[PDB]
Amino acid sequence: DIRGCPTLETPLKLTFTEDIQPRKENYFYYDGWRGVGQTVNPWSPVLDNHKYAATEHEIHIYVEFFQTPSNRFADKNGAYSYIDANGVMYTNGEYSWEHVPALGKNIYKVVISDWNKGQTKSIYLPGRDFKTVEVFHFQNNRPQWDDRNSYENVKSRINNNISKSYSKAKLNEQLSTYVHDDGTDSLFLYQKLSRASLKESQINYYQLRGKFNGVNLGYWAQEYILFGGEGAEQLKNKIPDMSNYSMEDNGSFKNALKIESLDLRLMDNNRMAYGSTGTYIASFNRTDFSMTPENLKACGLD
Amino acid sequence: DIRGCPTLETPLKLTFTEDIQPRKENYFYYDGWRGVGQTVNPWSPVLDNHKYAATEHEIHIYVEFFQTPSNRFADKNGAYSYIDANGVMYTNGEYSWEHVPALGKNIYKVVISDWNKGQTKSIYLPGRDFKTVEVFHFQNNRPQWDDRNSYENVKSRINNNISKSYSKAKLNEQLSTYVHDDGTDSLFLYQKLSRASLKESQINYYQLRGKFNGVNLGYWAQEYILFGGEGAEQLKNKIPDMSNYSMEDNGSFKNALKIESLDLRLMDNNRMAYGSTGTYIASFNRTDFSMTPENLKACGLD
Repeated sequence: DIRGCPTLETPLKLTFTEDIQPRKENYFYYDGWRGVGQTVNPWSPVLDNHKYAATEHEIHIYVEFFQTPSNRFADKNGAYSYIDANGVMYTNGEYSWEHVPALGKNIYKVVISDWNKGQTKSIYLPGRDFKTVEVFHFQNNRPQWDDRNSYENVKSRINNNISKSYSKAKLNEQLSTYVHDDGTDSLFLYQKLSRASLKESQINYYQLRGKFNGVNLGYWAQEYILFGGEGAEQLKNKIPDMSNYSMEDNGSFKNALKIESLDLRLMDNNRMAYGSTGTYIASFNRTDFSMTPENLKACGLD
Repeated sequence: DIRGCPTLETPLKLTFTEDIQPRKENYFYYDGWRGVGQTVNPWSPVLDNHKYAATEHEIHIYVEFFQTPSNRFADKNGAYSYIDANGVMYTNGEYSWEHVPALGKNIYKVVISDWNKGQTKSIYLPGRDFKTVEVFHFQNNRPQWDDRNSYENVKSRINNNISKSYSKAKLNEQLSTYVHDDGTDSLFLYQKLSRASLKESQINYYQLRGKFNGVNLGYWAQEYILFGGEGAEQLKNKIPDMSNYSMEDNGSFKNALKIESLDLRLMDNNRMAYGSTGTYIASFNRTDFSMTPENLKACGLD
């Protein structure tokens, strides 16, 4: 018996942070979140920006457990939840979970909305002993937006339609002004956390990065989320020159009990193709509980 | 093995809330926290108020454990703490604990300051398995204020000097204007939580209520914290007519694991002695985690 270690009962947080600083090009400022603007402080959009740019962003989280969620009590602000006899989940504070039995037994859904400039969105998972967590990141003013609640249609686009890779030749193309739409999905990011087993000591993650709303000024600005995953923030103000750019991230967090939170940060990066194509980073990192070497060792987390 | 119940590892919160609404008397408004004012919205003090009234309030908490605090990790915002080899406690966020070995082994101190109108102060205890928690509530512009860090002198006043009871005849006395000071202590409230045993399932509490700064306008307004303890809020706008008024509160919270937070609220009550003496309530209540009857029973907390 060793007391005081983090356990599967200890809550795990998910954070989502908007951190896109607008990029000057000569002239106007590009910003994947709100389009293109003529001035920066304060923000002032180009003439026809409203036709193209997003004004709303949403995070939909689907959690699947191996069994009924095990926690037996709820707190004031939502760090702890429980389910009743019928499988309805009770959570207090800003967020509540919808039981979605149609998708499967032990699956729950939350929608975080009003995600604006500079904001960090935070939510506790109703259990650390999950099987799967899927996150959909949706942006406004795109044709799939009205249909964002269809889990199946979104998954279909993820599996069958969204590019897993972009060539350098593609990133260097100029879409002609005369094309009216650029084809970018409302879905701009998909995250999947998975654990192979109930008492499993690691968390696997996957991401499928997409694009932010394109804006057609007198040409076409297209906005690719070109890099992501752990430590991707260290690549800010760098675009390595290679022939293909992967839109997928893959990795594993060992010693997951040591993790306080899994953090997504969306940030700006250099522009390519003379300002015609923007690049962005979707970094996904862990912040750990602070622990001494001797407590790490004692809790088997070194 | 039953999973999902609240344990001694689950953090326990302490809350402190200022909720004194000023009372009109004909005319000016009395407010135990900031004195006497000529107008209310916004606040505007009487001529000589600064001579008498508090402008600062502080909460000093001393926690004693049965053994070294058992938690082995620290989080971002301070819900969890740990100690190192030398007994220094590590906590992140707004508050940190000072190790005070001079007072005893396993004793820690925190000072919460800047406690202003309407504010709730919240802090997690570094352990639920404590032996003792003592709270000192200090107010400004009183002669014991400079000495508020002397644990021993404060305890001496608590044991030897602060009245445990006030008579009705006393509450109905008018101190003459010609007396310059009313004698009220900087210490206006003392709380003691105690547990008789490491794995003990209840929390005992005690309070010694005092007075808020008196103000001498053309007479003497004196400010007694006349009621307190659990459910004392239900006595708002009531002063029961009896011959003595106890300044002590005593009670017990059974099933302490069910408690999310122990809540102190300071509130105004009717004035006595034709407005010369104010009364206030220091209610001390539990807010529980929400739990179904069937989870209460399963966790042995019904």
